[PDB]
Order: sequence, then structure tokens, then C-alpha cells
Amino acid sequence: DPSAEAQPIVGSDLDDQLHGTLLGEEISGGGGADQLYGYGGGDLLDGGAGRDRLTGGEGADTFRFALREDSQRSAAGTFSDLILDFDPTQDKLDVSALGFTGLGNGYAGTLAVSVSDDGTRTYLKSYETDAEGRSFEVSLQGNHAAALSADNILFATPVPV
Ligand SMILES: [Ca+2]
Ligand SMILES: [Ca+2]
Ligand SMILES: [Ca+2]
Ligand SMILES: [Ca+2]
Ligand SMILES: [Ca+2]
Ligand SMILES: [Ca+2]
Repeated sequence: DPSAEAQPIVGSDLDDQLHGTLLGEEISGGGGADQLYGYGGGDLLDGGAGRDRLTGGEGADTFRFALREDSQRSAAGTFSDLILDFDPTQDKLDVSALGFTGLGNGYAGTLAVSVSDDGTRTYLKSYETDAEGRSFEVSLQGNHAAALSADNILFATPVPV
């Protein structure tokens, strides 16, 4: 709308601890180990570099990844994006800007999806290569792996997943 187009609020490359709450607008802030809570409203969040804590709550938020090496892991440490409260079975995740290697059970460079109920999280990572080919890692609080669909997750791999 001409009043607001939900333009993300540009934070800092510092560790941003900022909140969005009920505003239908959300904060972006590349660097740092951010803690960004967005609860109500439709939200548009980019976590960037580092190991981040991104909460989205309510709404069909779009948490999106142009953050490639910014969401990578190694045995020497992981810099991933741990997304909290993100499962009304209709939340939006976008990894199309990463291209995404695929979801072929974690081999041939693709990633695997797993869900742990004790963690209440569905982690997505690859493990075939670590020092040899440091893999990507993300985590989402919810069990929306049972809701794996193109409408839930946008990707740009040459084979659908
Ligand atoms: Ca930041
Ligand atoms: Ca960050
Ligand atoms: Ca919000
Ligand atoms: Ca929200
Ligand atoms: Ca949400
Ligand atoms: Ca990150």
C-alpha cells in the first residue's frame, strides 16, 4: 500500500536484538548473531551472515534465503539460521536465491530433512561433505516437513523437491 509496502527495516551488521511483533513489517540485518522476533503480522526477514535466531510466529511469513555461505556448516562450526515458531502448515520459506542443491537424502551434494520432536524442530542440512564441501544448514521450529510442498518452500533446483 502507499502507506507502507512492508519494506524491511534495515538493521545493522552488528548482533541485532530487535523486534517486529504485530507490525506487518520485518527487520533485515546481514551480519552479526541476530535475535529477531517478528510474531504478529506478515513478516519479511533476511537473517544474513552468522548463526541467527529468527522468530516469526503468526502469519504466512516469508523468511527468505539469499544467504548462502551465510547459512553454511562445518565440523569446525556452523553458521546457520534457526527459525523459531514457524509452523501453521502455511508458512513460507524461500531458498530459490541459493539455487538449492536438492533434497535427495543428503547425498550427491543435496540436503536431507529430519525432524526431532524433542527439539520440536525440523533441521535441513547435508552431511556427505564437510571439509571437502562445506554444506548448508537451516533449522525451523515445527514439523512442517510433513507439509513439504512447493507452496511451503520455494526453490530453484533443476529437479523439483
Ligand atoms: Ca545484524
Ligand atoms: Ca545475521
Ligand atoms: Ca511482524
Ligand atoms: Ca509473523
Ligand atoms: Ca509464521
Ligand atoms: Ca545465518
